Amino acid sequence: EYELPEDPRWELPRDRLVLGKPLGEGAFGQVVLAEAIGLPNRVTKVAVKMLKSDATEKDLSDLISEMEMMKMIGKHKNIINLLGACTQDGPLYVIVECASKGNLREYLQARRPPEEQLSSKDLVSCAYQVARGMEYLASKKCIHRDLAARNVLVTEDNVMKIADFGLARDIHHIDYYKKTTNGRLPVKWMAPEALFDRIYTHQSDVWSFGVLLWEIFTLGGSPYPGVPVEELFKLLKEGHRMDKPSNCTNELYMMMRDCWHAVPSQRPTFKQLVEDLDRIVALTSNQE
Ligand SMILES: */C=C\C(=O)Nc1ccccc1Nc1cc(N(CCCN2CCN(C)CC2)C(=O)Nc2c(Cl)c(OC)cc(OC)c2Cl)ncn1
Repeated sequence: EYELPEDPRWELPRDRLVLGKPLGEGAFGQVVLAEAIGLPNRVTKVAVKMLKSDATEKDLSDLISEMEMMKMIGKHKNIINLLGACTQDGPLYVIVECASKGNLREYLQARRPPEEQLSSKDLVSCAYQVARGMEYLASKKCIHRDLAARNVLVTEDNVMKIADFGLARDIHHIDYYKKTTNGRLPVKWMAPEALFDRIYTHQSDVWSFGVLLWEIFTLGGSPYPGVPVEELFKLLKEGHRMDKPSNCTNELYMMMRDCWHAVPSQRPTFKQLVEDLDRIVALTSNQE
């Protein structure tokens, strides 16, 4: 861990990083808030990923892989960008953009009606920005595999930023019954070919994006509440599709249903979703 080669254009001297509050423990790393001086005399709030106290040699390898993948993908306004690393004279820190308004599920839930209310235009605009993020990632051949409002973060200026996109495919033993911190099952966002045949593509991320649209328009609603894994598989095998949320146009509902085509080749692309959402935003009212 203290024997890592430097990548000089990314390297930040450790003493320029003021560590702050821990956000607790992830799968192979952990995240702490911090402030970074420079990136000259200016502080930027950042989030930092580092190793757990009890950390395997594979954890270290995974943390490095995620960093290097972030470098290869490059920057975009609608993703959480790599800003820096500390690789020398101490523990590995991977330093990213900090999004101050939490994840999109929380952002949306906090702005449900009885401060800050979201207009219909604001909701379509979150969708647009996520789609744009995902279009960028798709153009870099990055398949997300867990696209969901939980993995979108919102900046101080209400920008949407896709998170957690730099993970290499797990040599798949994915545990279907594992829940999120908030008690929900990630299997509920997965395309059926992903769930049943373990095939993940841009097309399967477009299915996940449809569930994300439904989350946006339910203001952080929970898909399939109270449905366990076995019953979810049966709903999918039957061709069940979630109901149209209230306060969602027929057009946005058709976009969801199109994202949820049984035939992956027949779903829209993110390129097509970006275009449609661009047109829809312009036509959607900000008056309520
Ligand atoms: C900028 C102000 C601020 O304090 N923001 C803030 C406070 C509290 C909670 C979240 C945030 N915003 C934020 C967080 C992150 N994280 C942490 C997201 C929440 N954790 C998920 C993991 N769980 C184990 C703890 C809770 C984040 O992980 N960022 C992140 C890192 Cl560190 C990363 O390292 C390589 C790679 C990615 O994505 C590729 C991300 Cl998203 N990030 C930004 N703002």
